[PDB]
Amino acid sequence: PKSRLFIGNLPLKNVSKEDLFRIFSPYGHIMQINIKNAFGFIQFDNPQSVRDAIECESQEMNFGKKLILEVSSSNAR
RNA sequence: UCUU
Repeated sequence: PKSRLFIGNLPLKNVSKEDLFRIFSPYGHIMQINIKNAFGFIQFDNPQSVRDAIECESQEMNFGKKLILEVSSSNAR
């Protein structure tokens, strides 16, 4: 299957493939990283694992917006 | 929060 993962404007402090790697890598069947120097994208296999990784890593306490991750479950390439 |  196919899925893509969008990062919010948090990593506007310089960023590397390794920032999105630390976020998501031990999830799903994987595909590729498309890091961009303002905020990156990921494109991975298994969208349900990408969505389970959002609620794992982007988990939030009542202290405002500290993490922003969003799935686009486009099963198309 | 949808792509130097």
